[PDB]
Amino acid sequence: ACVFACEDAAIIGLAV
Amino acid sequence: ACVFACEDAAIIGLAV
Amino acid sequence: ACVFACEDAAIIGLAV
Amino acid sequence: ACVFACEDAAIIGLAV
Amino acid sequence: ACVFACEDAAIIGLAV
Amino acid sequence: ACVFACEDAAIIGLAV
Repeated sequence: ACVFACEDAAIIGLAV
Repeated sequence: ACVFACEDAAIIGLAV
Repeated sequence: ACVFACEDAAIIGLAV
Repeated sequence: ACVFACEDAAIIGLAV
Repeated sequence: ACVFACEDAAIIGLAV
Repeated sequence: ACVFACEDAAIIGLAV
């Protein structure tokens, strides 16, 4: 998968 | 939203 | 093109 | 840049 | 969200 | 994998 820097405010790494 | 790294040149971050 | 961070395990930058 | 098809509901092409 | 044309062989639309 | 639409120019499909 890929990792993107997304929000949650709070920016983290998210694996998709 | 997420931050992507794309060239428009120059490579930059772009929210989505 | 955009740079993705994806799994190939090794995680590499992908020129898309 | 890449063209994404995302929801804004309306679905539009996004120039990223 | 966004819709991408991904595999499943069998190519369909996938909402992310 | 997924097909993305990006310009490299010319806009083309690219597997990932």
